[PDB]
Amino acid sequence: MIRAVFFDSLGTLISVEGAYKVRLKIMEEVLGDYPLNPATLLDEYEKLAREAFSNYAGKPYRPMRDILEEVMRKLAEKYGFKYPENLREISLRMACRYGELYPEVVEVLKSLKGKYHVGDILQRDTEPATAFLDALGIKDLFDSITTSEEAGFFKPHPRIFELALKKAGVKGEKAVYVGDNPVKDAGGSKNLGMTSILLDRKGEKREFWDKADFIVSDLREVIKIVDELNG
Ligand SMILES: [Cl-]
Repeated sequence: MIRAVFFDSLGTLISVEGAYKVRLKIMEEVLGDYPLNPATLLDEYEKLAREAFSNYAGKPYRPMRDILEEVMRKLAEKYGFKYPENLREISLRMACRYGELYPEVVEVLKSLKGKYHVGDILQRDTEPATAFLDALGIKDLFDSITTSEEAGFFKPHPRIFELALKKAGVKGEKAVYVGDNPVKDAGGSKNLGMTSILLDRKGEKREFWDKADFIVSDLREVIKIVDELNG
């Protein structure tokens, strides 16, 4: 039977408008009156971030805040603005202020928490990630929160999933993983026997549906999938 349901909250439960706005507001704060369009800085930042993290996939963990500060140092050098001090404080304040959940998230976590181990699996430094979940109001709705910093390796390394399963006290065949990227999950979670649910809210990942056991566009579908897997 299914006894655990794992999510990737900061990645499958944060609205796209909210996440973009958090990041835009960070760039606006970094730049102040410097004459660079914050949306261009954000685009360039995202590119470099993705690159830098690509170099780390599967590798031993390194604080992501350190990685993102190195990226921002390159952007400051590129565009000529002064490197912002206390970038991680700016980022945490903006996340807590403008972060926003998809509308059905709280209901789905509450409905599941009574009958399953409800877990979060996050590739984020544990301290800011947990503060963000606290600010979003959902930290205590999870039975467990597991991070790459705790596991010691970046996805798709499976250690993060192994640790999340240990916290739930079950082997992977008893668990579902809800994610939005079947790359970091299939190379890690499918090896452990977990059932993968791909969240594709706008039907834009059809070329990756084959790497998922189920596809949903609304998180309320997850409850039905698991209740039936158990019926
Ligand atoms: Cl982080």
